[PDB]
Amino acid sequence: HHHHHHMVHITLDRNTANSWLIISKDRRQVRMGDTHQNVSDNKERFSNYPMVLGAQRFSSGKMYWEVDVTQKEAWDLGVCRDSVQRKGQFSLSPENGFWTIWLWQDSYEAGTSPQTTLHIQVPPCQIGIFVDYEAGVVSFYNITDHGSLIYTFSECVFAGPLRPFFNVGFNYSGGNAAPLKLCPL
Ligand SMILES: O=C(N1CCOCC1)N1CCC=C(F)C1
Repeated sequence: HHHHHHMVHITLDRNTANSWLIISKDRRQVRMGDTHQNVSDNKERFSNYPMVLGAQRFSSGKMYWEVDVTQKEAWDLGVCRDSVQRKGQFSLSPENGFWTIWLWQDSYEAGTSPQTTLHIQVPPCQIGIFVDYEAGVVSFYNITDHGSLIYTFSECVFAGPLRPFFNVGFNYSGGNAAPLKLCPL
């Protein structure tokens, strides 16, 4: 791909984080803590899952960023509406305002309803995310495999401002403690 020139500097919004998350001082890394992180509750925090939003809001144009997923067993990545549900149980789908992919139990899937099997020969260590607001496109790229396409959501109906979306996943296995990291430009 040739989307790298739309690179944007994403930072994580502490106020939206699940209360177990630990966000680095530079707001560029997030991981699952082993306990509640001693923060107050608020209506923005994702309550049921280890999720957090980027601070940036996008309503036009083309945007690109990269995320490091090295040695994780489970995670979700993509974008979502600013107005997504924060409390209780929900599925990741475009109907619920999410455009995402994930790793779970050794398979990669796109967050359609129902979910779509992805075909990845080279397990990625870094993921590129491209959003074209006007075109209604969200695309995912395998940076480990020379930028190869993973998945494109087209005919997207954003229906609001978009925020970068992250899920570090649970760590029931003891093998998923590693952080998500926003990679430098
Ligand atoms: O219930 C948990 N868990 C963490 C410990 O392991 C069990 C699952 N929480 C609270 C709700 C959302 C979270 F991210 C963390």
